[PDB]
Amino acid sequence: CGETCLLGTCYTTGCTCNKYRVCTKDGSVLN
Repeated sequence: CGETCLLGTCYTTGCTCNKYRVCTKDGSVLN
């Protein structure tokens, strides 16, 4: 879930915003 929280937060479910302002589901960017 290598999406970015450009809007502020991930719109994808289960994806969290990591310090790099990037969504992480499990921890892998390739998700």
